[PDB]
Amino acid sequence: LISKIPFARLVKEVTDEFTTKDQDLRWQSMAIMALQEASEAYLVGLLEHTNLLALHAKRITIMKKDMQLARRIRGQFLVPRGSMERHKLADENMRKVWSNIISKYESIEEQGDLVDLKTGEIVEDNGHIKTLTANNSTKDKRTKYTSVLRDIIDISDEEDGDKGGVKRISGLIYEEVRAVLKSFLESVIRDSVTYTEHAKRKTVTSLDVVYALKRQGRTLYGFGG
Repeated sequence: LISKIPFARLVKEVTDEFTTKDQDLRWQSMAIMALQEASEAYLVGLLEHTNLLALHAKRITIMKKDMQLARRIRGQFLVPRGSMERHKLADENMRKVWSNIISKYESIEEQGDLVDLKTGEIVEDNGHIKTLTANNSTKDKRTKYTSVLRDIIDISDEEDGDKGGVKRISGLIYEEVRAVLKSFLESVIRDSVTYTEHAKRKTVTSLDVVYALKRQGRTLYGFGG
């Protein structure tokens, strides 16, 4: 209403798809930073492989080099199945990476709207039923098309570049990327309503993003030390 912002909508809207009570709740940019957390990690990974060369690849004959490198990574469209737990680590490092920056912002000073985030004395909601919706963010399909729209154009990623003729080159990696975004939110939000509620708060506590990501990486590490 105040201003357009597809990004915030991705997290805000998806989170709003849950309990109707959040039909008009504008939490602090903390939840927004969470969105960027998922993007920040993927951005580095994507940038690490794509490289400015992939962007201007067409212009640069290098269209066949760092490009094939990006193809040798995540090029395989396989779903988690314990194929290599030792490797799932590196992927977890990326998730933890975004968890670190969130640890720093974990002290954000509500510079915008004000809801029961940490103070627990403000509520910007219409009202509904008090329960753990946990509608699973995997339901993120309302307006997620905006994510790919700006996610790619922003990086102008050419990907494998030398498609060779596949064409279907694109859509595979971006699809899996969205997959992790769903599970990321799913675990985070479900934990948000659970932990945020136990915190006599019905909003988005940075503790959820930090604590949620913490337990996720812990289980993935296959340890509990």
